[PDB]
Amino acid sequence: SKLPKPVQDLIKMIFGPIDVNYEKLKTDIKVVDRDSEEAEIIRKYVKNTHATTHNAYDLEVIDIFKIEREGECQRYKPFKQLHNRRLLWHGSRTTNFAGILSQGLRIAPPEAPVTGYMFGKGIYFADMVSKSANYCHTSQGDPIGLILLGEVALGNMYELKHASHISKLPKGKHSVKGLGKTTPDPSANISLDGVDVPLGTGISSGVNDTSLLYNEYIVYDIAQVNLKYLLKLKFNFK
Ligand SMILES: NC(=O)c1cccc([C@@H]2O[C@H](COP(=O)(O)OP(=O)(O)OC[C@H]3O[C@@H](n4cnc5c(N)ncnc54)[C@H](O)[C@@H]3O)[C@@H](O)[C@H]2O)c1
Ligand SMILES: Nc1ncnc2c1ncn2[C@@H]1O[C@H](COP(=O)(O)OP(=O)(O)OC[C@H]2O[C@@H](O)[C@H](O)[C@@H]2O)[C@@H](O)[C@H]1O
Repeated sequence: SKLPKPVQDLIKMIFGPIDVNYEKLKTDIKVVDRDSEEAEIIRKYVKNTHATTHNAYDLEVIDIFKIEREGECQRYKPFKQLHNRRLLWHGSRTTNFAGILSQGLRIAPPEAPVTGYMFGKGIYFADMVSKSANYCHTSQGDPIGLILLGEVALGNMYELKHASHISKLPKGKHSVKGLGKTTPDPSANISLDGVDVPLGTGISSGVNDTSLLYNEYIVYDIAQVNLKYLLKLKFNFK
């Protein structure tokens, strides 16, 4: 394999031939350097947004991966122009990343239960690492988890305080944002490339009348997601 050792781990991690399996992902997986601009931001994002609720463990960033799904740059071209784009977390089970890298992040299928969603069927993201990380489903005897950072064309956010069984958006709206109580400090954000990164520490949002602890982000068109990084986390339980 003409690949770094960290990558080959990632290959075996998902599946279960290496280079045959790498093509099946249809994704260019480069390892980001630990002493770089990206890494110093990405690992700071993970440090700051580790929330007070989710103290059952502390995180440790093992390997970062710059990812580039095939054809995803061209599919995202319309939404590239749209304003308000954030780099947001999306945790998932390690089993699923085979399908995700190959087919992208997709909407939950027509059959799946519609009762068990906050803001209808869409694609969920968080500005807190600890909220998304929960959906890696790492256990004591399986404490290594994969988490996505994605460029998400939010656009005009329909900012709600309480779950709503949405189908169609208001006109002009492109995303839905669930307003949470505790938020990454807005005035401590930075811009990596043409993207907002909400890497502030957790503070009160000033939003009184909402049920959500943390913010969440939903998009209903699968072309509004551009995957950027695919971290490898270590859950250090207490
Ligand atoms: N999971 C999060 O990062 C997350 C972020 C913020 C907030 C939340 C909160 O969790 C609630 C549930 O969200 P859940 O992640 O289960 O998403 P849901 O829509 O129910 O389930 C679909 C799953 O299918 C995965 N997938 C997508 N494409 C593919 C593919 N090609 N191959 C294989 N798997 C694929 C996708 O990643 C997700 O795990 C939600 O209501 C919300 O309150 C989660
Ligand atoms: N009225 C609601 N309808 C549907 N889903 C809801 C509702 N209120 C909350 N949820 C969902 O429950 C979760 C709560 O979101 P946050 O307030 O940000 O809290 P979270 O970070 O997810 O941690 C609390 C979560 O873990 C457990 O304690 C508990 O099961 C709870 O869902 C999210 O998945 C959110 O979409």
